[PDB]
Amino acid sequence: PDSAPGQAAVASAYQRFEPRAYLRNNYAPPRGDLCNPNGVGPWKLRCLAQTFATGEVSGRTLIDIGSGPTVYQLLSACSHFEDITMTDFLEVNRQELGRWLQEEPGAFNWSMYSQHACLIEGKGECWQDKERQLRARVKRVLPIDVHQPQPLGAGSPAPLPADALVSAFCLEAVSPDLASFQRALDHITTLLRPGGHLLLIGALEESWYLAGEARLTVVPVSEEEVREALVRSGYKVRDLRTYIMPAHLQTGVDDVKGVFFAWAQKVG
Amino acid sequence: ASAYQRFEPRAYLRNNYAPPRGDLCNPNGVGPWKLRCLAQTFATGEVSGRTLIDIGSGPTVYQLLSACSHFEDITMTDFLEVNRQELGRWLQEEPGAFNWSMYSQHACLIEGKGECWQDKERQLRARVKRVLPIDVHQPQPLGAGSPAPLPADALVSAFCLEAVSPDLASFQRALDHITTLLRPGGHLLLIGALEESWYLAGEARLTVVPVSEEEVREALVRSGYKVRDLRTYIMPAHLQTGVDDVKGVFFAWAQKV
Ligand SMILES: Nc1ncnc2c1ncn2[C@@H]1O[C@H](CSCC[C@H](N)C(=O)O)[C@@H](O)[C@H]1O
Ligand SMILES: Nc1ncnc2c1ncn2[C@@H]1O[C@H](CSCC[C@H](N)C(=O)O)[C@@H](O)[C@H]1O
Ligand SMILES: Clc1ccc2[nH]cnc2c1
Ligand SMILES: Clc1ccc2[nH]cnc2c1
Repeated sequence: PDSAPGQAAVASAYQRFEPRAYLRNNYAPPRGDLCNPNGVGPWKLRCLAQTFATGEVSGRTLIDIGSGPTVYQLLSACSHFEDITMTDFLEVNRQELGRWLQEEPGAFNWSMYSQHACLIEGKGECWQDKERQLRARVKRVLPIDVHQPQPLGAGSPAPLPADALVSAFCLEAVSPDLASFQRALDHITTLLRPGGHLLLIGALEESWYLAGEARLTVVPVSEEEVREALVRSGYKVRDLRTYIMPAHLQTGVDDVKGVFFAWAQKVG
Repeated sequence: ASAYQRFEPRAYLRNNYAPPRGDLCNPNGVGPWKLRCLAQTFATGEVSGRTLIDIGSGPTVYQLLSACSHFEDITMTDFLEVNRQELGRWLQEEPGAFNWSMYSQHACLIEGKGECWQDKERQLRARVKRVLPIDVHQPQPLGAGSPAPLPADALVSAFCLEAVSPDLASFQRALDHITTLLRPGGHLLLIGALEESWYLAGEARLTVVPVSEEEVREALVRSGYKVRDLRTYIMPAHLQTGVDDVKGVFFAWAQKV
């Protein structure tokens, strides 16, 4: 009935979130081994690329929701949108992205990811061009709280409404339970134009994951629960696919059983 | 021969395989053209077999990137000790090895089989069995009883012959010599400079025989080849860099009759 406590537990916990430990855990090998095609890294990139390759998802503006310190989620996207907004709750994540944007050395190195995207998009693009294009198309990096009814604040910088939304491993990772999840989904939906698209990626049946000192709580959701929430928010589900986590990628960083990918189109 | 004694491998790599000639991002550059020729040729599935030899490899490996998934036993060669050492460093992942990874990535891009560049390099490294001395001026260019499995099912050679040959006839004999290493029905992929006469490798100033496409064709024919394919890349102004006077590059696919 009342959300404050749960939300406050969530904000408290993320106060200990360590971005480098998160990157190492989920984006360095073995999870970051893009050489095995049966691995989660290549499956993620594939979903994005295949989705954008339909040409059916385009426009001027895009908002990435809960970017964290990662950019892979925008590699295939950046060729289809002039204007990209990145976002995160945590300043320390916003700074991490700042470092990649300034092309500093001390930044996380996404080049294997960039190269792989270029590889599977099959336009023969070099990875440096791809990266240079993402850095150009990222127009701002903003604070976000998906629990607020206006997740970006009032009269925010972001072009509203966006033609498309991307969100990866955010909603379920910051929502104490399924009702919270649903509301978060409902809040971000106010940012998308009617007829626009949402690409949603996340963890299935996950209850915790590590990010350094911080052990964080996740609402474990199923595919059927994700579909239902999407429908319940005013979306037509165009695609919902599931990746089952192989034992060898279950590393003790979380209890994730699998990953879901959703392409949904806002009805209107 | 004495001219090749002053030959600095890093200065050659830097002059030809680093920017601008080594920027693989523009598809109109000489780098991408070369890899495209190699890749396209192997993708035909007609250049196949068990053993292959690369003639005058110098300190470079790119010429085998697409090849290496078609031949389980690979032999690399060069006249100079220093080049053989520079190859060693990259094969053995040693310190101060040249970084070929942009080229690996591009072969993977071009071949379009969704391969990661690390697997490509791994396979190449595994399939190169030996790096041997060679002198194409010799009738048996490899010497008497070489470690190399002869005759080979195929041959590669890039920028070697025209660059070790004073004139057309010295060039034609060199071709005749290496052609003896190639099993009849075998395949030659030959790449070289068009109408070039000199190029620099650090302190070394090397002499080259200026050859034309028609000259290259006639030579392969006279050596006993059926020219399956012969293409030319004209050298753009922006890639004419003071390190030589190459006018174009040629790629030849030939098959010993
Ligand atoms: N109340 C809130 N509203 C929106 N984002 C939040 C939030 N609380 C935490 N986050 C962000 O949720 C992210 C989960 S990590 C996901 C990182 C990136 N999307 C990738 O795909 O891996 C963290 O960056 C965290 O800071
Ligand atoms: N008499 C000879 N017989 C065989 N190779 C020779 C030779 N004299 C010089 N070479 C080698 O010919 C090479 C020319 S340059 C290296 C070409 C390399 N394959 C690439 O594609 O760039 C040098 O490595 C040089 O040392
Ligand atoms: Cl397997 C996997 C991949 C990425 C993730 N981000 C958060 N949890 C994850 C789990
Ligand atoms: Cl443009 C170019 C590329 C490779 C070469 N090797 C010898 N001369 C060259 C010239």
